Formats: sequence, structure tokens, C-alpha cells
Amino acid sequence: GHMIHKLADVQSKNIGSGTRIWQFCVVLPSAIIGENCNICSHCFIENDVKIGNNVTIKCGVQIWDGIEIEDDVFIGPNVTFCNDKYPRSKQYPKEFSKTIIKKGASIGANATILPGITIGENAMIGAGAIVTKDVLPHVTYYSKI
Amino acid sequence: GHMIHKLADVQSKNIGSGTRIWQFCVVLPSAIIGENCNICSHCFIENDVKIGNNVTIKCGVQIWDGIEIEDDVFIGPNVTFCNDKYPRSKQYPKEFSKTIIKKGASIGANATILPGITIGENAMIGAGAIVTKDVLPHVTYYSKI
Amino acid sequence: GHMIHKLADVQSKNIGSGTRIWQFCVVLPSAIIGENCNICSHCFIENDVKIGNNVTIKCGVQIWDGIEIEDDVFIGPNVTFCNDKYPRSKQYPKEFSKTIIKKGASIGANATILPGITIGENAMIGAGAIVTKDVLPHVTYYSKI
Ligand SMILES: CC(C)(COP(=O)(O)OP(=O)(O)OC[C@H]1O[C@@H](n2cnc3c(N)ncnc32)[C@H](O)[C@@H]1OP(=O)(O)O)[C@@H](O)C(=O)NCCC(=O)NCCS
Ligand SMILES: CC(C)(COP(=O)(O)OP(=O)(O)OC[C@H]1O[C@@H](n2cnc3c(N)ncnc32)[C@H](O)[C@@H]1OP(=O)(O)O)[C@@H](O)C(=O)NCCC(=O)NCCS
Ligand SMILES: CC(C)(COP(=O)(O)OP(=O)(O)OC[C@H]1O[C@@H](n2cnc3c(N)ncnc32)[C@H](O)[C@@H]1OP(=O)(O)O)[C@@H](O)C(=O)NCCC(=O)NCCS
Ligand SMILES: Cc1cn([C@H]2C[C@H](O)[C@@H](COP(=O)(O)OP(=O)(O)O[C@H]3O[C@H](C)[C@@H](O)[C@H](N)[C@H]3O)O2)c(=O)[nH]c1=O
Ligand SMILES: Cc1cn([C@H]2C[C@H](O)[C@@H](COP(=O)(O)OP(=O)(O)O[C@H]3O[C@H](C)[C@@H](O)[C@H](N)[C@H]3O)O2)c(=O)[nH]c1=O
Ligand SMILES: Cc1cn([C@H]2C[C@H](O)[C@@H](COP(=O)(O)OP(=O)(O)O[C@H]3O[C@H](C)[C@@H](O)[C@H](N)[C@H]3O)O2)c(=O)[nH]c1=O
Repeated sequence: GHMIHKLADVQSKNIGSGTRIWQFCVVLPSAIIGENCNICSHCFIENDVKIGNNVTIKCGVQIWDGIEIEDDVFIGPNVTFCNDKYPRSKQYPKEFSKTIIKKGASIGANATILPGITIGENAMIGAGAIVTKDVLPHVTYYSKI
Repeated sequence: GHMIHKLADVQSKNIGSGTRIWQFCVVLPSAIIGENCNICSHCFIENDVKIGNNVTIKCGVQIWDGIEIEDDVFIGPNVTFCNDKYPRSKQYPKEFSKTIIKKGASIGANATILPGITIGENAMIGAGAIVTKDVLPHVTYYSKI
Repeated sequence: GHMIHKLADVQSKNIGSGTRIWQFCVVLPSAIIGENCNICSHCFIENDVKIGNNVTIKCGVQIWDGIEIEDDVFIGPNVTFCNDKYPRSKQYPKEFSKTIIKKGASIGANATILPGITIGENAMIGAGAIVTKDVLPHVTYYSKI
């Protein structure tokens, strides 16, 4: 009982009941997605990826290898994640940096999350923020304009 | 006399003459789009949405419920809008916050527009800006780097 | 010997051996793309565009007319480029501003590159940065948070 749009390319069988995956999403085979998620249009979800239950991923987000999203997380549109702190074309690290977005946290629209980051339970990341350090549980963080 | 790309999912009949809607766009049924718009690839346009005439929406933009775009507006690529100031997964507000981008205004590439915002007529929003307060008509606003 | 995903719209024949172009990409006819590039999902590549060899373009990037990418460049996800410094809807300039990203340079996730910019060889642009001035060769530049 999950809904995969005919215009998505979903290669993972590991998708929970109630989850919706919308148009022009790519989901690679090893991705794990929980129950009652909403994966909005134009998202990319790689292999070494775990996403919990009741997660909302708005449009235009990519979830790279090494990223874990816990239950009840909200990820705003065009939010960007990283798994490589010093990227150079065709220079593959032995191991990708890991990011974890902990239960109930929310990431505002168009925020940028550096590699290796923990965002604590129920944190709120302001729209457009750059997150270069871990954010503590329940903290509201935004970049000064 | 409007052009919907075969690789778009356009569900709205409310689309003006001369409008182009490009590959991998999603446009939901209640969306209103005026004449001679250009809705570039990879855009998402929701239901409670009004877009005027001669509007340019570059690639990778989402126009959420509660957002109105007036005539002659330019929206740069990967510009992000918001309709929920304190987003939590599966916590639906009674009413979405409204944003209006007034006639002739321009929003630079990758800008972030907070919910509830008015951008005045002929304003210019710098590339990458975070807009947390209304922008007055004809004002050039950008976030200090 | 190049791989074009069946869910991409690639109109250019000017694509080097070993290049991969993934789902939901648009590549217009005059685009030039070198050998062993990886053009990830959800990218847009216009006509007056030259991209060298061994270039990585992560998801959700648009490469506009007037932009040149040299060999061995890395472009992070949701990176945004510009070819028009004072955009107004339907006001087409005689000439688009040119941007060049020089050999081996890397642009972090969700960075914004203003029009007319040179990013020098082997530079590193931090995630989320706004680049309003040329970046010198081998320099690490990021926007203060
Ligand atoms: C971070 C946020 C929760 C803060 O809301 P708040 O605590 O009510 O803060 P206020 O609106 O009272 O603003 C306090 C100050 O911080 C600034 N500020 C607020 N959000 C900001 C942001 N995202 N980036 C930068 N500055 C921000 C305001 O400009 C204000 O500055 P001032 O004191 O100089 O006037 C909210 O503004 C936000 O970014 N929400 C996320 C929206 C979103 O992305 N939704 C998902 C898509 S719908
Ligand atoms: C905002 C904008 C219109 C200002 O242009 P301008 O008034 O000619 O300003 P200048 O280039 O003279 O720059 C003035 C100062 O503001 C800074 N600045 C300009 N644009 C900025 C931006 N978007 N964000 C942050 N700082 C910016 C410059 O770095 C310069 O700083 P300095 O005085 O310390 O050297 C322009 O830079 C811009 O962002 N244009 C939008 C481009 C775009 O997104 N096009 C759509 C896609 S093609
Ligand atoms: C720019 C970058 C290379 C700098 O790494 P570094 O030189 O190791 O810098 P550090 O982590 O030691 O940070 C130095 C300081 O700059 C700040 N900083 C680092 N990167 C920043 C960024 N992108 N934006 C703003 N501030 C940043 C840190 O917060 C720190 O501030 P502090 O001294 O006040 O504590 C790196 O942080 C980065 O942005 N990498 C790109 C990641 C990416 O986009 N990958 C592609 C997708 S996988
Ligand atoms: C019909 C349809 C829907 N969608 C996605 C995008 C659309 O905004 C979303 C609607 O589902 P929802 O469950 O009503 O909304 P969601 O939980 O994703 O987000 C909404 O509610 C939260 C609470 C707000 O913060 C958010 N800003 C809202 O968009 O599903 C698509 O991507 N394609 C579609 O065709
Ligand atoms: C052929 C084709 C076009 N498009 C979109 C994306 C492409 O950049 C645009 C070209 O149409 P246009 O009317 O020539 O250009 P637009 O008005 O969108 O923007 C151009 O002009 C304005 C004035 C500049 O600020 C802007 N930076 C330019 O891109 O249409 C697509 O999305 N897919 C396509 O296949
Ligand atoms: C199978 C498949 C792959 N891709 C794209 C997106 C995916 O992340 C990438 C994998 O190819 P790669 O050559 O393994 O990785 P890439 O060089 O693009 O990037 C990886 O390595 C560099 C060194 C890191 O900085 C980067 N963060 C990594 O993603 O190819 C797609 O877009 N669709 C797909 O179906």
C-alpha cells in the first residue's frame, strides 16, 4: 500500500505502507523509506540512505549516500545535503561523510547542510541557512542576513 | 494557443495563450497561469496559485498554495518560496501563509522567500538573498556576504 | 560510447565518450559536453554551453547560455548560475554575460554564481556561498554565516 507515480523511477522495494513518491523522483535500489512518507516531485534518493516514518521531503531535494533521516522529519524544498567536504571531480573518498537528521527536526526551504552534520531532535533550521556545525536538539538556527 | 511539453504533467486547463510549460513541470488542476508565460523545466505549481501574464519562471522553482505572482514578474532559477513559517511533518495549518510578488518584480537566482511576504512592484531581489521582511516597491535588496 | 538515460531529453549530438546523462535532464542541441562527464538527474543545459572532460554536475543544476565549464570541474547539487545581472521578464539583452569555471575548480552545494564571473583553476567554493566577484585560482571562498 504505497503510491509510486508512473513518472517516477523508483528502483527500491524497501518502501513503507502509505508512502507517496511523486513525479520525476529517482530512488535507487538500496534506499530504505518508512511508512506514510511524502517524497515530493523532483527528488533524488541514493542507495546508502535510510528515511524513517512520517517524513516529508519537499520538491527538489537530494538525499545522498551516508545520509539518515529519522521519523517525523520535515525537509523543505531545494534543501541541499553534502557527503564530501572537499569535493574534486572523480576523486572518490574511501568513505562518505555521514549526516543524520534526528526525529521531528525540520529543515527550512533552500537550507544547505554541510557533510558530517547532526541536526538534533525537533530542531528548526531557518529557510536559506547554511549549517556548518551540529545543531542541538530543539534549537532554532538561522544564518544572519 | 499554449504549448505544454509532452514530458510535463499539466493538469490545469486555466492556461493563457502564448504560455510555454517545459519538460518535467507539474501543474495541479486549480493553478491559474496567464498569457505569454514561460514556465521552464523542473518547476512545480500547486492548486491555490495565481500567475499573471508575461511571467518568467526559470528552472527548478516551486509555487506553493497561497502564492500569487503578478504580471511581468521574473523568478530566477532555484528560487524557493514558503507557505508555512514553523513547518512540522504532518502538522497541517488551518490556513497557509500567503506570499504576493507584485507586478514587474524580479527575484534573483537561488533566493529564498519566507512565508507571508510581499515583494513590491518592480523590486529587484539579489541572487542568493534571504527575504525575511517585505521588500518595498522598486527597491533592490540583497543579503550581505 | 556515451550513456543517455531514456528519461532524459538530450538534443545535442556533441557528447564525448564515457559521459553519463541521467534521468530528467534537458540538453539543448548546441551544448558541447566532453568525455567521462557525469550529468546527474534534474539538470538543464542550454545551447551556448561548453563543458570539458571529467566534469561532474550534481543534481538540480542549470548551465545557461554564456557559461563555460573547463575540464575536471565539480559542480555541487542545486548550484545556480546567472547570465543576466538585472533580469526583467521579456527584456532580452543584446548579449548574455559570460561565466567561466576554470579547470579543476569545485563549487559547493547550493552556491550561487553571479553573472560575468570567473572562478579560477582549482578554486573551492563553500557550500551555500554567494559568489559576486571573481575567485582567484586555488582560493577557498565561502560566505560568512
Ligand atoms: C527560523 C524561523 C522559524 C524563525 O521564526 P521566528 O523565530 O518567528 O523569528 P522572527 O520572524 O521573529 O525573526 C527574528 C529575527 O530573525 C530573522 N530571521 C528569521 N528567520 C530567518 C532566516 N530564515 N534567515 C535569516 N534571518 C531570519 C528575522 O529577520 C528577524 O530579524 P530582526 O530581529 O532583525 O527583525 C522562520 O523565520 C523560518 O525560517 N521558518 C522556516 C520556513 C520554511 O522554510 N518553511 C518550509 C517551506 S514552507
Ligand atoms: C542585486 C544586483 C542587482 C545588484 O547589482 P548592482 O546594484 O550592480 O551591485 P554591484 O554589482 O555594484 O554590487 C554592489 C555591492 O553589493 C554586493 N552584491 C551585489 N549583488 C549581491 C548579491 N546578490 N548578494 C550579495 N551581495 C551582493 C557586491 O558584492 C558589492 O559589494 P561591494 O560594494 O562590497 O564591492 C545583482 O548583483 C544581482 O544579484 N542580480 C541578480 C542576478 C540574477 O539572479 N539573475 C537571474 C538569473 S540569470
Ligand atoms: C569551504 C570548505 C571547503 C571549508 O572547509 P575547511 O577549510 O575545513 O573549513 P572549516 O570546516 O575548518 O571551517 C572554518 C570556518 O569557516 C566556516 N565555514 C566552513 N565552510 C563554510 C561554508 N560553506 N559557508 C560558511 N561558513 C563556512 C566554519 O563554520 C568555520 O567557522 P569558525 O572558524 O567560525 O568555527 C567546506 O566547509 C565546504 O563548504 N565544503 C564544500 C562541501 C560541498 O558542498 N560538497 C559538495 C556536495 S557533497
Ligand atoms: C498531487 C501532487 C502532490 N505532490 C507533492 C507536493 C505537494 O506540495 C504535496 C502535497 O501533499 P501534502 O501531504 O498535502 O503536503 P506536505 O506534507 O508535503 O506539505 C504541506 O504541508 C506541510 C505541513 C507544509 O509545511 C508544507 N509547506 C505544505 O506544502 O505533495 C507532488 O509532488 N505532485 C503531485 O502531483
Ligand atoms: C527549449 C527549452 C526551453 N526551456 C526554457 C529554459 C530556457 O532558458 C528558456 C528559453 O526561453 P526564453 O524565453 O528565451 O528565455 P527566458 O525568458 O526564460 O530567460 C532568458 O531571458 C531572460 C531575459 C534572462 O534573464 C534569463 N536569464 C534568460 O534565460 O526556456 C526549457 O525549459 N526547455 C526547453 O527545452
Ligand atoms: C544511478 C544513477 C546515478 N545518478 C547520478 C547521481 C549519483 O549521485 C551519481 C553517481 O555517480 P558517481 O560517479 O558515483 O558519483 P559523482 O562523481 O557524481 O559524485 C560522488 O562522488 C563525488 C566525488 C562526491 O563529491 C559526490 N558528493 C558523490 O556524489 O550519478 C543519477 O542521477 N541517476 C541514477 O540513476
